[PDB]
Amino acid sequence: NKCDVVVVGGGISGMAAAKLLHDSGLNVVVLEARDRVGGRTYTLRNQKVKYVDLGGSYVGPTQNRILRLAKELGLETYKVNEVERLIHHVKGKSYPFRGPFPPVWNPITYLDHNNFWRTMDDMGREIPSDAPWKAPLAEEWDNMTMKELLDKLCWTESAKQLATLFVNLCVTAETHEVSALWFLWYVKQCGGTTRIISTTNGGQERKFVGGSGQVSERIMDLLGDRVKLERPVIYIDQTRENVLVETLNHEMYEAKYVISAIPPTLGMKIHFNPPLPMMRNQMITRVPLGSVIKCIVYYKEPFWRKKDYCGTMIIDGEEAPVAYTLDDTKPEGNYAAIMGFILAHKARKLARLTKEERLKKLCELYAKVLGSLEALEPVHYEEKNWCEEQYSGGCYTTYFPPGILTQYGRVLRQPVDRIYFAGTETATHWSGYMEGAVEAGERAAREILHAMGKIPEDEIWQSEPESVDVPAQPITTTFLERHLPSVPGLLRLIGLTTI
Amino acid sequence: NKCDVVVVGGGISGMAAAKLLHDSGLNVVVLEARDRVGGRTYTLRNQKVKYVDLGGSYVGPTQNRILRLAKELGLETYKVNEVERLIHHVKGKSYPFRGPFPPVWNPITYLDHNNFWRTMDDMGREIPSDAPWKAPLAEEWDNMTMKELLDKLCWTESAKQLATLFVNLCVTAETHEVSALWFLWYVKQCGGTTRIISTTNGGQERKFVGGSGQVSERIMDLLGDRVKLERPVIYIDQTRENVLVETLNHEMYEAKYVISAIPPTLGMKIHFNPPLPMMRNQMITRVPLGSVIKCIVYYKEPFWRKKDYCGTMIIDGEEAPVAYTLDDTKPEGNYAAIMGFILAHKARKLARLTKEERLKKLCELYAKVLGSLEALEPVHYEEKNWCEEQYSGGCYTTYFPPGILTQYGRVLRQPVDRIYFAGTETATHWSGYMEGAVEAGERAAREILHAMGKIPEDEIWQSEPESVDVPAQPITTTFLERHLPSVPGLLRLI
Ligand SMILES: *Cc1cc2c(cc1C)N[C@]1(C(CC=O)c3ccccc3)C(=O)NC(=O)N=C1N2C[C@H](O)[C@H](O)[C@H](O)COP(=O)(O)OP(=O)(O)OC[C@H]1O[C@@H](n2cnc3c(N)ncnc32)[C@H](O)[C@@H]1O
Ligand SMILES: *Cc1cc2c(cc1C)N[C@]1([C@H](CC=O)c3ccccc3)C(=O)NC(=O)N=C1N2C[C@H](O)[C@H](O)[C@H](O)COP(=O)(O)OP(=O)(O)OC[C@H]1O[C@@H](n2cnc3c(N)ncnc32)[C@H](O)[C@@H]1O
Repeated sequence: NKCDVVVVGGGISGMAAAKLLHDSGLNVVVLEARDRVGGRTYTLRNQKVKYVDLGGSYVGPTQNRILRLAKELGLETYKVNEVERLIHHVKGKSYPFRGPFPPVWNPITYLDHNNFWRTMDDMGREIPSDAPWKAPLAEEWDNMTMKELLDKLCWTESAKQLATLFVNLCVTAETHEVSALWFLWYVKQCGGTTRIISTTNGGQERKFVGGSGQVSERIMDLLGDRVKLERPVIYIDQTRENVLVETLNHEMYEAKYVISAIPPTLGMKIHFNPPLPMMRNQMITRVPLGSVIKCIVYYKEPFWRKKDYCGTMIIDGEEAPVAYTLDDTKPEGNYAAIMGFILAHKARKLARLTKEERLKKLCELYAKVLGSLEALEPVHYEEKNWCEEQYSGGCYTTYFPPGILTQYGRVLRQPVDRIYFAGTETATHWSGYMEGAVEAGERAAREILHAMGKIPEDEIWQSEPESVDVPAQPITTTFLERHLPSVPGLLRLIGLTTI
Repeated sequence: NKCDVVVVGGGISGMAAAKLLHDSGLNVVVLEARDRVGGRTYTLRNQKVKYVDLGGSYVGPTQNRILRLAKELGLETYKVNEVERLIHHVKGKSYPFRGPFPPVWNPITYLDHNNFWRTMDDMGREIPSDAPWKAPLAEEWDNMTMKELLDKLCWTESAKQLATLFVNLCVTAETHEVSALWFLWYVKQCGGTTRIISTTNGGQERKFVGGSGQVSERIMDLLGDRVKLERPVIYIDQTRENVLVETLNHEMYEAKYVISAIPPTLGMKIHFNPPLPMMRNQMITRVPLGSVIKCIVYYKEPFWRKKDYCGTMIIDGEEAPVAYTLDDTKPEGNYAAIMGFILAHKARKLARLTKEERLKKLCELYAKVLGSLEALEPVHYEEKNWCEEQYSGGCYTTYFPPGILTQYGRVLRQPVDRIYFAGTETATHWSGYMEGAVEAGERAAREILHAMGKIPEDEIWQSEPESVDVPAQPITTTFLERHLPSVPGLLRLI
């Protein structure tokens, strides 16, 4: 019944908030809708896989808060395999490449690719991390989808195709579904294009030994019976002295403050008395999550390594169910596996098939891409379609359609009386990731510590010391990368000499 | 506890479904979240206004279902005042005009405006009312916003400003927020641009004497205590023999079937056991409602009529709070009033202000547009911001952002086990309107009757005879309107 703070949601963000509050000597309860903690992180354990992450999994340099939290809980990371060649499969044909990015040989196509990525980062520098609506051209960029932007910037189909796949992979949505301002923000708040897409030196470098679900589970161990499983919150009342929070199984909790640690749109599942202020009321109907099936196909051996492929495949084309894969083999070298994402409209399209039919499509794809008949002999298959989760709404995260971020963005973490907002969607650095969940959870907890007079305002927003275990290499450009002209820049140079 | 059908939502759609099932001899219960019925229709009474519609209000020809249902409930209509001249206010100046549409004098601009409305209607003709995702170019049009379409079609800033205002007024959303495919379907399924925007012979022809809120109130009167007020539904369990529907105040209802008669996104307020199927689970997170404040300024007399203005103003620009107005005077000539909509982003921006501040801004606009100091002396003011409503989510209706209609559209009225779907959003003719609400409620009711073996499949979808009181005239075009070239077509011809 009675406590200091009710945390709604027992994913990373809610667990991280409850831990900070508990450590500060406050009585907290966590109310969790599911029969488990972890939310968008979920580690499945059985004999055939040992363990496998079916949700969030990858951590990388600059993600210092999740790395510190997991380290403090006794967790270790290992490196995702990138020793052998990556593959870029384009127009039915595979192009092995060393290094982080697929090489472009045609000089014109090269000027267009270079300019695309450079401009994305150039535009991002204009966007404040903590207030994207404040960018000088916010309105202009928000009233445009990513599709319109790619149509404007990319002077070759090659660049447009790769940029489209990049959008699909980063935000599990179609270029036409998403605001250009929002997507440019999302990339910039992760540290830029390189940092977001890279394995070595980027968001995909590492995973946790034993799975990422251990972060939430181990916080549950520390909190004991303070975590209430199968308590979907249905009702929040702020009319009286103390906040009343009701769950679906008719339990009532009473607190001084509430942290909402759930995807913004899932706030729709709760009835509010008094009603939410107008802007939030409408915002939560405007912020859908992406669509993705995460698929892991298990083999006897990591046969791709023998052919000198690491297992990273960037796969273009409508015919392909999976647009991106990584080696999901255990750090020990066993349970050989390929992890692939079925992204956006394909998640929708292929959900109609059975498990076995999807498995068949993935193997036949991998066989073609890796030039290997062995791909046709899987030993096991696991998958999770996140579109079907009542208490997630999708994965990886919330995207903003055109128009929304400039109109409703400033509401996302604005307190509603005694309700404070966490969840990765409210982060200012790696929002959408496990990293952002920790940031938002800990910041929301500290907003409440401030409200209670226990800390100064200057301590609500805290920087994180850099991990000594996963240090970040800076993102560098070369002279030619900075100053080579765009395609229309080259055309302007041509018409100037011939005049 | 026990009944044949639970209807969730006591708006026009739920009430229409409940009346039909009740009329068939079934035991129905209506579970309504608010302390009132009507939903997006709300009629307020006091001695200053007598009665005023703060939500949905207008009906017109081809809306034969709402007209029939209202007539059966003992309601009468009256005609919205359009006797005198309409006003187009452009670049700080008023241009009065007779006839339905604002005249255009520049020859390039004329061709541009003419081509725009024609192309809209031409595109609509390839879009099936009952399945817009089956349009030949469905994905192409769905992956474009209306702003992109407008940038592509409109060669003049004049045509683009007016087309933008048209989108704003029709769907209370910005051109960049909405799917081209969806908006084109929305117009088509109201009978086309002329039908949707016209007062005489269109959607704004008439109001109900006493208010439209009586539609819901009078069906509640029929149903008596079968309607449960302040019963927000929180939980629907379909794992057992009968369906179990729980409310927030802890009541349990048990039925053979359920009708969901609420805006699709509001289905999110309900926890489902078992979970909804995937496509619906995501669909209901992707479908917001628009933003609008409806504002009514009262005056001692309808002074605009003296200047040969009807009170309808079409007002261009960012500066103006209200882009569109109608005379809201009672048919008797008293309670003189101008109704105006604060649309889309302006509803967000101006909600920051106080009621008095909004009133002042409106009066100053009307004084400018009508060219009258009398506009500065209001006797009363009523307004309702629909954006703040927990159990509506906005007004007028649900809009589809780019990508969604082709991906999720077929999900809208697909039953989930024993849950059938009503609400104006699921209609195929005048969806978004009170008309669509009746169509959908009655169709979802008949789906259940068919699932009960009471009627054949053929009878789920039923045509409506034309209203004898409000007959429709056909929509005509001239030879020149059909064959005059577009701007690029005049250019290609030169
Ligand atoms: C808000 C508004 C709506 C309409 C207009 C104006 C405003 C301010 N105007 C019109 C126009 C529509 C144009 O697209 C219009 C605009 C400009 C020029 C001409 C016309 C109007 O003039 N005519 C018209 O026909 N319709 C208008 N507007 C829309 C209609 O009002 C609307 O379509 C219908 O009222 C919708 O009916 P519905 O039955 O499908 O749905 P709703 O009314 O929302 O009822 C749902 C009820 O459900 C309750 N509820 C929600 N969650 C619940 C839970 N969980 N449990 C139980 N009950 C729940 C809710 O409380 C509602 O009562
Ligand atoms: C689903 C998924 C998520 C992530 C990835 C993959 C999948 C399949 N992958 C990650 C990447 C994100 C990229 O943008 C990524 C992809 C590709 C390459 C590199 C990276 C990943 O690999 N790393 C990573 O850091 N994050 C990934 N993904 C996102 C994370 O999973 C996600 O960001 C965090 O898990 C979010 O944490 P939270 O903010 O705490 O939010 P939830 O997990 O959703 O927890 C909410 C809990 O609330 C409960 N709930 C909901 N409603 C309730 C009510 N009414 N009452 C009580 N409780 C309620 C719900 O059950 C949750 O437990």
